[PDB]
Amino acid sequence: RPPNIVLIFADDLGYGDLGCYGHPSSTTPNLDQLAAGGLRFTDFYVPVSLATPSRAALLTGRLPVRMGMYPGVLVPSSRGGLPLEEVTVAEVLAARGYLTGMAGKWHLGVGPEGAFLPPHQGFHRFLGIPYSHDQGPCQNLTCFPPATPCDGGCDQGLVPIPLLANLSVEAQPPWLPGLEARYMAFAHDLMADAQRQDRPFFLYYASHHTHYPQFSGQSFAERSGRGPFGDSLMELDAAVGTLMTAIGDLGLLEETLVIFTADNGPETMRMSRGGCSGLLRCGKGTTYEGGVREPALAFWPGHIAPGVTHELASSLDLLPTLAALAGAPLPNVTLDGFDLSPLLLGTGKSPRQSLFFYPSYPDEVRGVFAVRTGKYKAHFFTQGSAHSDTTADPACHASSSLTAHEPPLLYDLSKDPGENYNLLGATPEVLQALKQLQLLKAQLDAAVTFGPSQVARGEDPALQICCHPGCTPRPACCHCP
Amino acid sequence: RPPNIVLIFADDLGYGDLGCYGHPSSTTPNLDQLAAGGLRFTDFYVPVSLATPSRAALLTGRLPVRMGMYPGVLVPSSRGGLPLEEVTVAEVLAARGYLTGMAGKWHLGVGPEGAFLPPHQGFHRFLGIPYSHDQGPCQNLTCFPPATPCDGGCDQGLVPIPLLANLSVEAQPPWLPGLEARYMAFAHDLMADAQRQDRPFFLYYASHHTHYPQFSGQSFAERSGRGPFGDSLMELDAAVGTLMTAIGDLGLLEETLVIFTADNGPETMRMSRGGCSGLLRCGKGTTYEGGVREPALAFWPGHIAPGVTHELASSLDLLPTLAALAGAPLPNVTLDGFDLSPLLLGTGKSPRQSLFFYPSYPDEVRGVFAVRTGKYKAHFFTQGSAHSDTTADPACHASSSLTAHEPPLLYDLSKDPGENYNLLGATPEVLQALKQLQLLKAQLDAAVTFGPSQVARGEDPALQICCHPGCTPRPACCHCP
Ligand SMILES: *[C@H]1O[C@H](CO)[C@@H](O[C@H]2O[C@H](CO)[C@@H](O)[C@H](O)[C@H]2NC(C)=O)[C@H](O)[C@H]1NC(C)=O
Ligand SMILES: *[C@H]1O[C@H](CO)[C@@H](O[C@H]2O[C@H](CO)[C@@H](O)[C@H](O)[C@H]2NC(C)=O)[C@H](O)[C@H]1NC(C)=O
Ligand SMILES: O=[N+]([O-])c1ccc(O)c(OS(=O)(=O)O)c1
Ligand SMILES: O=[N+]([O-])c1ccc(O)c(OS(=O)(=O)O)c1
Ligand SMILES: [Mg+2]
Ligand SMILES: [Mg+2]
Repeated sequence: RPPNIVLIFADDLGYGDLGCYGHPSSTTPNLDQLAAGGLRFTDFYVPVSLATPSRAALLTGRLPVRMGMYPGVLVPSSRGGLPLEEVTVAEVLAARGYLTGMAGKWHLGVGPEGAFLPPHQGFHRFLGIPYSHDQGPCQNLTCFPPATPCDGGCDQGLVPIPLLANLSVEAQPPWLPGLEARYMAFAHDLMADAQRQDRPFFLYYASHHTHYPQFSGQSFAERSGRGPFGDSLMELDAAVGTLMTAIGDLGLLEETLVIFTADNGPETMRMSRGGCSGLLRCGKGTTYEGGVREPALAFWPGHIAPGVTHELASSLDLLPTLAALAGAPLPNVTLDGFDLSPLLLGTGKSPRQSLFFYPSYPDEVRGVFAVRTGKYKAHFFTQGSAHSDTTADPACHASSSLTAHEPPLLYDLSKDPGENYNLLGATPEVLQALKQLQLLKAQLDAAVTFGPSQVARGEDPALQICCHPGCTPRPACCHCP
Repeated sequence: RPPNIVLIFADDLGYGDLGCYGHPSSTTPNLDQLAAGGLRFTDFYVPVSLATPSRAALLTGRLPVRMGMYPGVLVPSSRGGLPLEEVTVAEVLAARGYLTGMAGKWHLGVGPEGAFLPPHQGFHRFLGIPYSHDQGPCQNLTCFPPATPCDGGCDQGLVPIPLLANLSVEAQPPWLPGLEARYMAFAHDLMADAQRQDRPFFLYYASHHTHYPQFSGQSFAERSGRGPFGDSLMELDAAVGTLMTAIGDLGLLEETLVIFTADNGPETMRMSRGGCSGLLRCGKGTTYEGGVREPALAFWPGHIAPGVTHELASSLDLLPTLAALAGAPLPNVTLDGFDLSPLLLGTGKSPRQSLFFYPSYPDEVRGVFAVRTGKYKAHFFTQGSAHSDTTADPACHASSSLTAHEPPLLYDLSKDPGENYNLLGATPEVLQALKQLQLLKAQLDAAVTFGPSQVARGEDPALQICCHPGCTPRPACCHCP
């Protein structure tokens, strides 16, 4: 009975990048087709605009400060990881009998002997890279075949990026023009195996598109008419078209819920090789709408009727909604999301009225940076980020430093989604929205205690995955293409 | 045989305002439905981002400097107007037997005894206001029923806005909450009368939405969830839904070509009561993409198949395309547009490769400000405008004065439609695009001679339309509600 679930999570992709979200040149026909027969959200959100914290929140339904996933993101030498006691969505569904799989980016920790890798967090199967694909040297990697090298080099002084099958290194580094196809093959097998055993499957496809450095297989190199960023988005979109074909071919259309979102807004510091937040302001690394408001699509023919909703939804609501849909029980922990099955099924409204946004570097003295309630969003603190530099808006740059606002900056996102016109720069609707927003911020700051930072437990170069264990010299001996 | 034609032209509406162009809160379901069964253009343009010059170019297929429609816009006391010797599209179709009508904004001149009004330029029927609805006092007008007054007062010291039936004043001023409906009634009658006489009709519906001051009838007041700007856009959209119903009811679906565009980009100086250029830069009054790149839809079931094109098209191409479609002959004048029927019918590509943009205040020493060819756009001069003030981009403000660029600022609009990354800030594709762009600018500047300015022929307060001719005191005695 429980539907099969496929969760596609893109990387560094903005609200204005899909064709269906208005981009003038992107090529995304499969995603456009899913929107046209599915529910397109205009107001869906992640609570923190960086990969690690966002990935933690999506898999646990909890604000990332609760389990220490701050500040910044994890790196290959990190000792820390998402604690093994947090219950992931994967555990929740596995315990109700789903065959569960993950392909692609994890970024939730590696640890001493791979203790934090996915196999330990509820996934039966895993094929991917344990952190972003740019966290290792890439000046010699090919990003576009036959031999266009990746641009800029990526991180130096580290082992090459490992492609892992469960806990074993399959390739180091992998060939980027074919990674995707490896991931579609793995998915195809997970589906079939599950059909075979009469069991519901759960696929978590964390794609590398459209994170720097851009890359694609040869059918897309130079065919999107938006350069490398388009080519990489176009391959992502073709991958979605492949999952939907596989779902067709096994007669699983009406029994599969397919969700598409992305972890955080665009990295505009990659300029024309990064994504686009459309009308929204700034991008990745900030708490402006461009960093935390993502594209989101839900498709389940015969269950979700085609349309557009404006209701509030978050990545935080994913665990509890999917649990409900699977008749799986909720962990016995404080959860920060809700079940949105009534909104999906068209029988109710979203129960979500408020959203809370933390910065990349949060702290317990300042607490939440911004809050949305209804149509009103207040910013109590503002800051730009080097991930959102290079555009003409000075508030997005790294040089717009941390600034306190009291009274907060207050926007009406139904008329001013661009966040340009501070409404306190008076009215009774406004004044009542102000008092609610301040009381929600002070209630959340007083009730959440920050879990001890995983990121500050430090780095140890010995934790890098090495294809040729014990080899020498480290790290360049670690490699098995 | 010739199809019936309905040209809907909106006012001050941006590229990111329709739901189908990505806006998160606008409500435009009829327009979204026309896009879903029609051709949606991602790269359609007007050559000048102000009402008068844009309206002239659309009706004549000629760059507005050729017939003197600069600088700025005409005002109620203007002696000048679009010369009576220019051939409009309306003349062209009337001569092939179309019954032709216009409802709404004209802004192409009034003149001594209404010499420039529409009845003299090929329209058989006319119901509307001869210039924008804000060109007269509005501190006492109702914008939203039952008694919400228009905001800010509009222009002072002038006669109230006249609603005209051909050359006679029907109301002065008209009641804004019902103007629209008057215009749908007139349209409905034009259609029916033409069906009756077995003749093809041509309707030019120049709506007042979404120009300041915003207004709507009671079914839309406060129902769009985007405030007054949404309410006004929502009424516009409901009007489109009414024309399409009338077309249904007379069995004229497959025989009517329906086109939707807008004259110029958004007036962001009205802030949350003005429109949104989406990812594009700046708006009304500039030569950035946000001022000149508009939404555009073409719908003709059984002739135009549903889709999205990225080909180049301009408002300038409208006369010659519609002539071709009607088997009407072209005037014997130099035209600056082309026939895009092959692109509409799906048998050819657009023949347009280049676009030329003039500023609101052009001059023969500086010539064209920007040129697009292929995917490359060069700006030879840049300037902000008080119509595009109040956003965070400093290049859009009135204080960014006229600046020459040599080498020009050069953008790749397929990867950088936001116009952020100057490519000369080297490569052979770039260098060849540069040499083409400079040669196109110098060829057009050398070949176009500016027609003598109509706007500088001056003003005469005696040219104001007065409901009670000879009354006194002028202008406040002029009024007949
Ligand atoms: C590593 O781990 C999983 C689980 O052990 C491997 O398991 C699957 O492999 C085969 C099917 O592909 C079968 O031998 C097993 O039944 C199957 N196990 C389960 C629980 O499904 C898997 O191949 C490896 N991970 C992947 C796909 O890389
Ligand atoms: C004013 O001018 C036109 C043309 O004279 C008027 O003409 C139309 O009015 C009636 C139908 O609505 C008929 O009496 C005429 O046949 C018809 N003329 C043509 C050529 O169609 C019209 O009513 C006035 N304009 C409008 C609609 O306001
Ligand atoms: O924030 N960072 O320091 C950072 C570093 C490397 C990434 O590759 C990255 O992108 S992220 O992993 O998607 O957040 C972010
Ligand atoms: O540019 N102007 O000076 C101007 C004046 C009044 C308008 O109402 C206006 O808007 S316009 O008529 O759409 O261009 C523009
Ligand atoms: Mg990311
Ligand atoms: Mg206008």
